[PDB]
Amino acid sequence: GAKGDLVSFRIDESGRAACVNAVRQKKRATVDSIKGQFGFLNFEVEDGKKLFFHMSEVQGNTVALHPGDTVEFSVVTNQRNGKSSACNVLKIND
Repeated sequence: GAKGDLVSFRIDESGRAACVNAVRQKKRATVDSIKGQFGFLNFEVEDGKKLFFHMSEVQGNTVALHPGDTVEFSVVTNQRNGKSSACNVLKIND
């Protein structure tokens, strides 16, 4: 079976600037809602555009990230559509 073991060497929540999707633009907010494989954070980018993310950007397991929980993400603006998305979603405790 697959063991989802971790290594105490490199994690994103440690402030990984060396690798990142958005230009040092890791934002932190709370999950507003989650729909199937997609989540939304309480971060309105434009006119009330709720920040969306896919469960693939989620921390490890798709069932490990819950709505109403604090998360860390990276807000990358779609230069094509104008909206943004959360990439590299980490579980945050508060």
